[PDB]
Amino acid sequence: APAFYDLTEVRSFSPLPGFAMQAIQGKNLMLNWVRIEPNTEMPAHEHPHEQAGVMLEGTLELTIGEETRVLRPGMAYTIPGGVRHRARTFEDGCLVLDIFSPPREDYARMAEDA
Amino acid sequence: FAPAFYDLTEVRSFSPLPGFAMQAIQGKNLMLNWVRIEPNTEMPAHEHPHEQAGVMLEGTLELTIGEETRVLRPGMAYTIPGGVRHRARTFEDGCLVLDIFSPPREDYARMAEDA
Ligand code: NI
Repeated sequence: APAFYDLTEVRSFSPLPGFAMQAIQGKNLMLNWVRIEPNTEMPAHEHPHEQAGVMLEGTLELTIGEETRVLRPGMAYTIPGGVRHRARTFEDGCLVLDIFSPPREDYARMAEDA
Repeated sequence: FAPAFYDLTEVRSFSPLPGFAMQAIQGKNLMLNWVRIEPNTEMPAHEHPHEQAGVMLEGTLELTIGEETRVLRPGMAYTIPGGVRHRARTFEDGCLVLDIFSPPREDYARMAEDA
């Protein structure tokens, strides 16, 4: 079903303190607006889902595999399914758009219940 | 594929049609496409088997998906299932929209490679 979204009206959910997420999806795509509070860590994880990210606001230190990059608006990244990554913010926090294919089923349920 | 980081100032631009300037990157299943559209420009009606989503970054875009028409501005987003007909137009300000495809659009991938 084709759809239009206003993100000011998409309810947010928190999988972990310091994170607020607004997730929408089609069949094979999920878009997730992640607002991360200052000085907050996303613990290291992997998943079969391919992921991409687009910086919108603030600063994010991202580790994908062996690499550690500091990311700001104007930057984007791609992560193959199965590749380990973790992240952290500094003083300013960040807003990052995460993209998954296929959608993350756990976030889908949390978005439904938000 | 291999993990990759991109600086948009370094991603080369291509134009599939007058009034459109694009920068595309892709993983395997995902393509991200930054589309700058000139003022008062029409995107002719099309359908594609690829799934599409879009995120407004700057300006204004009137988008028609199947039966519904909406005017989109930053703060808004859209989803288009594979095969669903859509068209769009800009007004005086033009726009910047982030288009997302799964799987990647073959034509855009080739133009990005040649950019
Ligand atoms: Ni992840």
